[PDB]
Amino acid sequence: PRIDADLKLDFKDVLLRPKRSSLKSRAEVDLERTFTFRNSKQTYSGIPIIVANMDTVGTFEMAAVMSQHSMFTAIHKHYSLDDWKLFATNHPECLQNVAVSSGSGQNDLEKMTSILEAVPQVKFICLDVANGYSEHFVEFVKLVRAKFPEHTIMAGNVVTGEMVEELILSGADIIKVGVGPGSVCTTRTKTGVGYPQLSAVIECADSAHGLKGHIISDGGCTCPGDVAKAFGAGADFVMLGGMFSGHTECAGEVIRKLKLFYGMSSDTAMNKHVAEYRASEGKTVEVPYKGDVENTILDILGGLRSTCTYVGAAKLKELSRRATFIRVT
Amino acid sequence: PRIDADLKLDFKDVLLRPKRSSLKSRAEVDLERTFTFRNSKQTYSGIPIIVANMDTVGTFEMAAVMSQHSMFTAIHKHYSLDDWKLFATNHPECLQNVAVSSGSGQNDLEKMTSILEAVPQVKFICLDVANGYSEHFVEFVKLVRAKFPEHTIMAGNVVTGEMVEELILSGADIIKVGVGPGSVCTTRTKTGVGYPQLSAVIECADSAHGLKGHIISDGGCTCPGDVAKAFGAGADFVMLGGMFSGHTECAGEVIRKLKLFYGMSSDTAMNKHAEYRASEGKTVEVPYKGDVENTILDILGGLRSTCTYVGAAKLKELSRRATFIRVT
Amino acid sequence: PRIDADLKLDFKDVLLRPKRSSLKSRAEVDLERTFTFRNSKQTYSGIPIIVANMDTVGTFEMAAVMSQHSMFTAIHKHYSLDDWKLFATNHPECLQNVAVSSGSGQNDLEKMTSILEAVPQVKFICLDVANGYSEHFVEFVKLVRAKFPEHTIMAGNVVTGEMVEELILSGADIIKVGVGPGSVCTTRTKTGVGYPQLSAVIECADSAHGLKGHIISDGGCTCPGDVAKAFGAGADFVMLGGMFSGHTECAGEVIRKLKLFYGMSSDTAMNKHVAEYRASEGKTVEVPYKGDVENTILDILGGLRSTCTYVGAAKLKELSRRATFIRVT
Amino acid sequence: PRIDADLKLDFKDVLLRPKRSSLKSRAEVDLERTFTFRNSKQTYSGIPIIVANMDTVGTFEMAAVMSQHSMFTAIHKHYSLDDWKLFATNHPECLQNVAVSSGSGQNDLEKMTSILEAVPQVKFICLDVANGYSEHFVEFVKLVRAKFPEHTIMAGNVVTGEMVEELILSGADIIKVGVGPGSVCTTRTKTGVGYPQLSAVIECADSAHGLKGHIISDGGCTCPGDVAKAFGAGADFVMLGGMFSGHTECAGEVIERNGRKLKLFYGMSSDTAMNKHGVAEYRASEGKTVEVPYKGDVENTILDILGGLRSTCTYVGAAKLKELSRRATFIRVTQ
Ligand SMILES: Nc1nc2c(ncn2[C@@H]2O[C@H](COP(=O)(O)O)[C@@H](O)[C@H]2O)c(=O)[nH]1
Ligand SMILES: Nc1nc2c(ncn2[C@@H]2O[C@H](COP(=O)(O)O)[C@@H](O)[C@H]2O)c(=O)[nH]1
Ligand SMILES: Nc1nc2c(ncn2[C@@H]2O[C@H](COP(=O)(O)O)[C@@H](O)[C@H]2O)c(=O)[nH]1
Ligand SMILES: Nc1nc2c(ncn2[C@@H]2O[C@H](COP(=O)(O)O)[C@@H](O)[C@H]2O)c(=O)[nH]1
Ligand SMILES: [K+]
Ligand SMILES: [K+]
Ligand SMILES: [K+]
Ligand SMILES: [K+]
Repeated sequence: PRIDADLKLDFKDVLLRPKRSSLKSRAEVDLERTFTFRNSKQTYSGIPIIVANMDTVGTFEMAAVMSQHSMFTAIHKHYSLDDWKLFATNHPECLQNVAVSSGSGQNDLEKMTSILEAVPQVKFICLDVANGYSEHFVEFVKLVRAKFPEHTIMAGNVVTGEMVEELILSGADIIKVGVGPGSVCTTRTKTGVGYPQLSAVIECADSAHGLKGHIISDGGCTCPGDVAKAFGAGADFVMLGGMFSGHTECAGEVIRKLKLFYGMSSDTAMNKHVAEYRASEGKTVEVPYKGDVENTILDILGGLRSTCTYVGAAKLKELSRRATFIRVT
Repeated sequence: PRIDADLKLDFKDVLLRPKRSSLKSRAEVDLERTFTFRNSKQTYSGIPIIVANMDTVGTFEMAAVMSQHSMFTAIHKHYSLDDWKLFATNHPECLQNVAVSSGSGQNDLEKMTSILEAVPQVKFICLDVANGYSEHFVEFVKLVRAKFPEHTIMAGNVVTGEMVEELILSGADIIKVGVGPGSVCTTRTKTGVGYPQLSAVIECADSAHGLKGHIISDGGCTCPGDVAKAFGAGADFVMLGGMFSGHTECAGEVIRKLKLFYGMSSDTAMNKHAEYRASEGKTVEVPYKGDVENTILDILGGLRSTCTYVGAAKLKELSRRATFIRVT
Repeated sequence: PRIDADLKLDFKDVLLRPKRSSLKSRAEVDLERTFTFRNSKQTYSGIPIIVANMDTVGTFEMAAVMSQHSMFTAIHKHYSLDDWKLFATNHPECLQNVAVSSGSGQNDLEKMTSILEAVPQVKFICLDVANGYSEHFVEFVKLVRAKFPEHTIMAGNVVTGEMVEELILSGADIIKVGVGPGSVCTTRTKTGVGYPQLSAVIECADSAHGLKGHIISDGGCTCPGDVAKAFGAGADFVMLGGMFSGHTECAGEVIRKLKLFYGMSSDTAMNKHVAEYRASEGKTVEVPYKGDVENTILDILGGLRSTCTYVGAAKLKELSRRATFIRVT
Repeated sequence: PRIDADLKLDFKDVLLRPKRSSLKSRAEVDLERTFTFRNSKQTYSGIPIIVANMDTVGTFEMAAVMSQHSMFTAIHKHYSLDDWKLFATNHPECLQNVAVSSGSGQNDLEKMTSILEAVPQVKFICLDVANGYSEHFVEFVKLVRAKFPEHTIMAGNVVTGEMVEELILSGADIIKVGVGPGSVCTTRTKTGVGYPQLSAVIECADSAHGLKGHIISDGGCTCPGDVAKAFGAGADFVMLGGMFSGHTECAGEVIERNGRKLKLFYGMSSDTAMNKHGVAEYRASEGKTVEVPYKGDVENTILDILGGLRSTCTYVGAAKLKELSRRATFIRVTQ
């Protein structure tokens, strides 16, 4: 029973230091990123901010707006094959900016397979388990890789670099990083297992990039600054659920105006459809109705352009290279 | 007046790191543990989570439910001989999963003696004092050991390894660890004496296991994760009061729906029935949680998940595979 | 502008470790202490817990109860000479357990002088200034010492050992230690000057005892545990205001039932009568009505007996010797 | 992506240690400070506490009070030329105690130029950008210096000493230090960029004084203790917005909700400011809009600030505010 001597930090524990540059204004900043993935060998270009594949936020209506801003949507796994066919028919321009989501079960794999065959324009797969450290997940990734050699594979979640390497070597292109921090995640309270989001991203990013692989910082961001910190720590993408919750484009009706936001393995999800899809049985919360998601997007992108300006990054690419954190109280 | 340079952590200061394993699902995990005790030489098998011997939670009704899940109940010391006789008559299947509780007083010892002679199926004794570091307690343990050489003895409470050794060498099989962190304990506020629960368990577990003895992490767990951290830190058992408070099976009626939960040495206990525990405990109104079944399932479920995530197929393996990280 | 590398702790930051002993029960513990003062050469015996010389708590009615428990009362400086005469007439058994209080003003010195000459049984003087680090205070101590060679002199406040030494060498017997922690003190908010109470007492106690002098831990205790930690850190006496506030014996009527409790240099005290008596213009608070102080005394003494039991101290004298602190979160 | 090993502290993390001295009473302390600026070569005398150039606090009505106490007011940049002319007409005694404010835009520079030409008695300029680390701001400072060689230039905001040096070498006399801590600043939340205010001042004061330059601690003070701490850490001036917010002298009428008197206080680059006025990238973040409790007349707040800083100086042994930093020793605390 060892205690790690190293203190692990989250986003609230740090700030980014401003640095000298020739960038006056935030509009000068290019947030678009180009990635060539390790295993799929595919090339991606866009603003690497991903809507999480949760029931309320990972929707086709959200994708349609996100895609307008060159942003990415991981679509929740509970849409039917027909729903995807309709989306492809009506929103072909978005298909480059979505991922189809699957658990490690036989049925999920079948359903996903059918969607991918029916919609060849979808080139991203998002794989999620309760235990991303399992040998059974490693072998599921190997299988999906072999079944879809040209699809880009997102796989999670982990918080440590050895499992990043193993999953990348096993066929995943992009590793989803985060266990505990998620707004409705409850691992810490229900299992005492987890990891601070910053330190997770810091360590895992190193490990991924040593293999020419990529990571998603998955969860923990409560504001655009955290999104900026995630990127500064080395995250190739940033995945957000809570910050996108509560908008008009979110699934659900308005309930003080509120929208319901619930974990992917929540009791609500369990009743609606998910047992060990995520590491914990997530919370169900009522979030304040934020209105149209446009305005939230603009605030996130704008704040990230400002961060880049202030650290001297003309491109989001350069952020990590120019990110220096200070520890605060 | 020295200050210890080492910072002592509680559960909220740490997390458990996940580790690579071949365990997909939490249902795979075996929470049952088999212990052979050092002094009693008895063997126990069950899920080593214990309901604290407090008035509201350490009840026969609670024990009847706990025993169905192979879990243990330390029965509060205020039940009569007749009440035990009735419980033995009606719930013989439970007797292997309960402990009879006693203070260090002559009257307590006599009453416990009568209960154990009347109910030979009860093979666990729980002893509790205000000052678990006193020589008087050491001698009382020696006496109880001598009086009941084949009963397994739980004795507390302490927070440091030297006293763990002393109590084990004096005849206790299992040492109850924790002074301060208890939900209704008030030692820190009233005496300024105490110890963080994680650091207590870390140090005390080593000390006990060096003698082939055992410990109970007693108090401080506010959620199943803490229960998991306790086990990861080396606790052989984990004892819970606050987390079992507020249920239908708890002593008391419903009072917002609430149940009353009070310290073993509280003013409420003193009026209802002095230095049983290290502090005069709090009396709190806790939210009515409903049936305890659901709570048990949450605790066990979360602990199975923990074990899955660190690669422990059995609860035995937890501490071996527990690596903690310090957090803010 | 240097930052001290050593983190300074308060009471909340530590716990006392229990230790092996032959003490079963708390009733076995003797809280009485016997002190022989350095400069006055007087001897004191009692339970070295002092009611602070504040308007509401440092009263004759309070002293009459405290004396029954062999405890001390520092009487506020706003009682008249006649009030003292009457208290000597009616409560002669208390006079050994009270101190007369004075500021460093000429009028305060005269009034105190008249009280001490009229009541020769009062053998303790309590001196207080806004700036206990002042050469002006050093010289006032010298003067009081010379005027009253056989009276025991409490002087404050400080938080550091070099001033402890200077004040003792100047003729004070007992140094009041604490600047900031007081329940209605506001130095931190109003001046940013202060010192954590535990670290104050640790460093100051050493410094005092090196000269065969004594200290009072003045302020910061919110509960009997803190009182125990004060003593554990080396405090010869412990002085309490907030903990004694709110009782039937306290000056004021009942106002939820409440009693008013206000700083010695508060706006309330300024209007009632102080300017630079204490380091900050103190708060005025409404405290919950606690009832009769007997009960509070019993809780304080009882908890301190328990502490001594748990560390193996049969006498309060032995506490610091047997006090080991652990740092907590 | 490096993490700085050094923990950076804010005001809450420290206390000032009292020290032995001959000063009994706080009235003995002289808070007035004399500065001779590096680039402007001007000499200033006063109590080096500045009202921030925000909409509600940096007013002419506030300046007229502040000046009475030899205190300084940075006037917000949205006053007209005529408004300044009227202020000069009516309050000539204050003009030495105010600064005219400008962003780095062409229109701001021209308006400020007109004000300075019309009011020659105003000898302080306050320059503020979103990114004080920009080469475009360095250049703007060089141009203002050249345009007004005898005016004293305030320029910000930064948090690090290399930018202090650059800005001073480029012609600013006084560097405004602080990014993050401001009451209605939101950089940390919106951008994740920022710096603790104490560590800012410590580092940046050293850097400025090495050049015989000066700094303002801009933002973060929530009480007079913080103000004292700022000065203790090396700040030549201390600039305050939230602490002056909510008074009778402040722009705006009293608000009345739920048995509560309040005044509105908003960021210089807030949505409120954007709607009311050319503030887009004036400051590093789009600032908050808050309702602050009505505090009454500012006189009383001033007296609390000055009184508490006199006390601080007494307790550390500083007979002059000048001596504070020399006699400031901080201790690290927990709460
Ligand atoms: N452990 C756990 N994580 C969840 C659950 N639901 C969503 N999450 C995680 O939290 C991430 C979103 O983080 P957020 O932005 O909500 O803080 C998701 O991408 C997902 O990885 C759940 O029920 N349990
Ligand atoms: N010191 C003290 N501890 C108590 C009292 N009542 C209960 N406890 C402790 O707190 C434990 C339960 O802690 P919890 O599970 O509520 O954190 C009990 O098993 C017991 O050891 C009391 O009155 N005083
Ligand atoms: N600075 C300052 N300290 C006060 C004032 N009133 C009481 N105190 C301090 O607080 C002490 C009592 O602290 P407490 O026990 O309430 O924490 C008093 O003995 C005195 O030293 C005041 O008005 N100003
Ligand atoms: N970054 C940013 N800072 C602001 C804004 N409005 C005011 N400030 C800053 O906050 C300072 C006042 O801080 P305070 O003393 O109120 O904590 C100003 O001098 C200025 O630096 C804003 O909209 N954005
Ligand atoms: K969470
Ligand atoms: K407790
Ligand atoms: K205080
Ligand atoms: K701020």
